[PDB]
Amino acid sequence: MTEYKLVVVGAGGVGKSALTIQLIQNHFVDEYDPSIEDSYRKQVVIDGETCLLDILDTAGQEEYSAMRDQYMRTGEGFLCVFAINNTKSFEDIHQYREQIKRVKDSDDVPMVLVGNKCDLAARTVESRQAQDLARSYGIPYIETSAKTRQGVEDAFYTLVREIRQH
Ligand SMILES: Nc1nc2c(ncn2[C@@H]2O[C@H](COP(=O)(O)OP(=O)(O)NP(=O)(O)O)[C@@H](O)[C@H]2O)c(=O)[nH]1
Ligand SMILES: O=C(NC[C@H]1CCCO1)c1cc2ccccc2cc1O
Ligand SMILES: [Mg+2]
Repeated sequence: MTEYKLVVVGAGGVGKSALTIQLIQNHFVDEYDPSIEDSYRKQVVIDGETCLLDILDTAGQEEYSAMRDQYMRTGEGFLCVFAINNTKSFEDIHQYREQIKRVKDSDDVPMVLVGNKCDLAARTVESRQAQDLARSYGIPYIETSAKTRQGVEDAFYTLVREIRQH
């Protein structure tokens, strides 16, 4: 089985770990022991082919920088998560990607933007802004929610597709 290391990036309150625990543990984060494994693992079939979906979540409310590059340098694809109610996350998506390029030493690398907390109600940045954000990079966009487990699998699965090419 192919091993895919996906580095999940997010602002802070967006809910990066939540999407991971939901896809991997089918549960909501914010109640697990951190630094236990450092990365998540999962076996699924995307695009009709069986591959290993290793979800690697990153820090959100810790201004992680030193380790931030570590995940990228060892990770293949990068899943960006933003909050519809937290416009602050919208600006985070671009600045974060810039960090991926420096470490990845490339331009077009496996990446996927996912609008977390979309099932809430208060969406500051309409889908137009989110969709246009991903288009600016040339990556697919998928709206999902770490609270309803809607699209969580899609967003994560989509990321693998880009990595498979690498
Ligand atoms: N309504 C809603 N709330 C969400 C969603 N995703 C995350 N949250 C909210 O996000 C909060 C948890 O975020 P967070 O502070 O990053 O928790 P953590 O990631 O476990 N800790 P840390 O940030 O230190 O890693 C909770 O208040 C949770 O309810 C979502 O899709 N919908
Ligand atoms: O460097 C790491 N560990 C020491 C050995 C064993 C695995 C490969 O190197 C290691 C680095 C990581 C970097 C980013 C995310 C998860 C990681 C998880 C890891 O286990
Ligand atoms: Mg967390």
